[PDB]
Amino acid sequence: MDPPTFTFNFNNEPWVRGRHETYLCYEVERMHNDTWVLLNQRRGFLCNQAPHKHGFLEGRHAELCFLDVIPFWKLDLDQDYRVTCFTSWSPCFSCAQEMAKFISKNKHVSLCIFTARIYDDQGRCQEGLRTLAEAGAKISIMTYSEFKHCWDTFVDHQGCPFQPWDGLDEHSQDLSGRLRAILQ
Ligand SMILES: [Zn+2]
Repeated sequence: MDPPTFTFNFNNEPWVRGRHETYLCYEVERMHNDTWVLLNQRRGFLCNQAPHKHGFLEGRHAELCFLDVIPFWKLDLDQDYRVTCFTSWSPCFSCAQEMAKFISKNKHVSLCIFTARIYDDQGRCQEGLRTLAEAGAKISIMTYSEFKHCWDTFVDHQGCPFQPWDGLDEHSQDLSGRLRAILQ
């Protein structure tokens, strides 16, 4: 992922101004049946698929595209895995139920979703996040740590260390208060 795209998409300044896409970075770690440790399996990122006459007519949300690729990972079906997602926006109502379905029918997948801004359409989105948590997914807001991790792991930084934008911590704190209230 190029630096301008990351910084533009994962900036946590409340404004819904220009950010019409949803980027999603994921990491997969095998549980390990004996010890306490996790094993690196794979990683990657993706974004939504805008409506297109030569593709998904009704559009393809990043969350749906993410679930589309898991089959291609070919994880041993009788093993436990940790799946972590860093998303620029939180899932819509429809994608939340879809992810909640996945983790409910699998059991061998621990899903942790870290989001930069919360997409709350003020309607059913809040309910969707409660459904995902009910399903056992960890839903949390990205802080300095998650932003830096993604920068170091998923960005072509070309050696440049991560440089936090002003207010990152502030917006991160506020969003955390809103999410905690949404859930409970
Ligand atoms: Zn969606």
